[PDB]
Formats: sequence, C-alpha cells, structure tokens
Amino acid sequence: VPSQKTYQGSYGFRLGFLHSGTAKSVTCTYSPALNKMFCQLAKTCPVQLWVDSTPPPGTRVRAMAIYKQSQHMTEVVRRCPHHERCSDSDGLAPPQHLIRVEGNLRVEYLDDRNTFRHSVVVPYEPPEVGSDCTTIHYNYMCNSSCMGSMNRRPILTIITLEDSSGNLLGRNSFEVRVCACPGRDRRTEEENL
Ligand SMILES: [As]
Ligand SMILES: [Zn+2]
Repeated sequence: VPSQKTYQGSYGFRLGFLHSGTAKSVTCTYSPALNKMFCQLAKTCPVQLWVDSTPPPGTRVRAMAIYKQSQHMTEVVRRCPHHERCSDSDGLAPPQHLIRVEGNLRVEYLDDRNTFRHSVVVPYEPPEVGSDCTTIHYNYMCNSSCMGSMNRRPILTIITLEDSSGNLLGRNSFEVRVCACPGRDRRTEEENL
C-alpha cells in the first residue's frame, strides 16, 4: 500500500483548494472540515500546489487514488468496466485510469509494473507570474457509486511532489467523492457535525 503520510518536506509542500461553496450549480467543491473533495464526473477539479520555496527544475507532481478504508486499501483503484469502455478518451489517458489531468500535453501516465497501481504525473511548474500557487486540473472519470469499481467505497487521492529522479519531496492527500450534486452532498455530509 502506498504511503499517505502527509509530508511538507524541504519545500513546504501543501495543497490548497478553491473556496467554491455549495451552491447546486457547483461542479467541484472542497470541504476543509472533512478534507474531502466533491466532484462531478469528468469535470475540472482544481488542486493547488503551495510551496514555501521553489523546487528545482524537473520536479514532478504525481496523483494516485487508493481506497480509504483499511479493508479495501490493497485493492487497485480503477475505473469500472462501463467507464473503462466508454468513448470518453482524450487520447493520452489509459481507459482504466480513474484520475486524469486535463489541459497539459506533458501529462504522463503510469501503470506501476510491480504494484499495478495507476498514477498520473505532470511537470511541476512554478506559480504563474503574479500567482501564489500552481493549479493542476484533475478529472475523475468514474463515479463513487459505480458498482463495478468504487461502489460507494470512499477513496483518497495522494498528491506527491517528486524530483526528476523520483525521490519523494513532499506528500499530501484528500478524500474524494465523485457524485452528481457535489454542492448538496458536501452540505449534507457537513450537517452531521
Ligand atoms: As473536484
Ligand atoms: Zn464508473
């Protein structure tokens, strides 16, 4: 099982999220209290990389999903057969991969040879000039309620900062729910606090 231990590392690596709120029109919204992202299928999911100092050239940013619950954690998170077989290809992403990056022609996808786990990696870019963070647009290509894969089992996304040689520079994570009404579902999951 890949580590999910938070690790700010040498560069002070942390995640940020847009403050999108829970209006019914929201397609992507993050709950600080639950550290949980609520997303519509295949919609832009902005994840902000915040660093205290700029990591070197060739730094890369990896995303990987694992099941949150210990009893499922060894199971590879992958798209259900239906979504696997859907005609929603962007021509870069493997059809089985739950997490894609959109709007980045330098995206790289990995099926780990030994663990079989899926990940998607992009070059780290410094914040645009005048910005304080780097935003990656992720897409989640299968629903939490999909019976053929996650089937209501919660998943985590682990975001890793690695150098060009693959050494770990930093790590963070957040829970993800892929659903029809993220605004409503966030608001609802938060009313039980
Ligand atoms: As999202
Ligand atoms: Zn699915």
